[PDB]
Amino acid sequence: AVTGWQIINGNKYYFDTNTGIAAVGLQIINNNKYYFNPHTAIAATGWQSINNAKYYFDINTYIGTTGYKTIDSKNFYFDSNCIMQIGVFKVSDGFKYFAPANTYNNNEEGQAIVYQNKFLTINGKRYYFDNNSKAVTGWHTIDGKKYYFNPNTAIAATGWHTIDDKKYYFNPDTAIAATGWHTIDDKKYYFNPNTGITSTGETTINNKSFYFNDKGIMQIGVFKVPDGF
Repeated sequence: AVTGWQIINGNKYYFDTNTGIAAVGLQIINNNKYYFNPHTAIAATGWQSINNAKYYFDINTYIGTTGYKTIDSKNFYFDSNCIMQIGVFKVSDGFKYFAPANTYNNNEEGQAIVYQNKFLTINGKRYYFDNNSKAVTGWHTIDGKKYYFNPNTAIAATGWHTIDDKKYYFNPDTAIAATGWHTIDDKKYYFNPNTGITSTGETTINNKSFYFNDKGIMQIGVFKVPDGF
C-alpha cells in the first residue's frame, strides 16, 4: 500500500503515513489546510462550502487561502481559518467594506464593493466612507456635528473619552460629541460648542458666571475665582 503523499492518475490523494487510509474532509497538513472530497478522496480546488463556511482553495497549491485575495477580478478577505469573512476590514490599501451577496451591483457574497460618501452601521459599529471607499479616522464634522473615528479601527467612538488630557462625551446612541449643557447620570455638565471640551473652573456663560469643579461637574455655594470669593 502506498502511503504519504501520492499523485495517482494525476490527482492529489493523501494516504496517511501510519495506516495508509485515504484522508477525507477538511484536512490540516503541515499547517496548511486542504479539502479532500468526502466521496472520492480527491483534493479539490475553487470555492467550497463546508458546513455553510466558504473557503477558496488555490488552483495550483491546493492550500486554503488566508488574508486578502483577488479572485476573478473581485476582492475577498479570509481570516486565519481560511474562512471568507464579511464586514469592514483592513487591507493593503486601507479599510474596505466587504458586503453580503446582492447588496450592491449584484456583488458576490463576501466581495469588496463600492461604498462612498455615507455612513454604514454594521452590528452597532458606525463607519463613514469617503470618495475613495475607505473609512475615515480622527476628528470629523459631518452635517455640522462632530464625530471621532478610531485611528486603528475607523469605528465611531462613545462614552466619556479622554483625548489629549481633555474629556469629551459622546452620546451612547448617536456618538455625536455633546455640546452645551447636558445632564448625565443626573449630573450637569457644559461642553464648549466651539471645541466640545468639558468646562473646568469659572466660565462665564451669557453674561452669567458659573463654576465647574476640577473634574467638570458643577458646584454650588461660595467658591474662589481669580477675583475672589
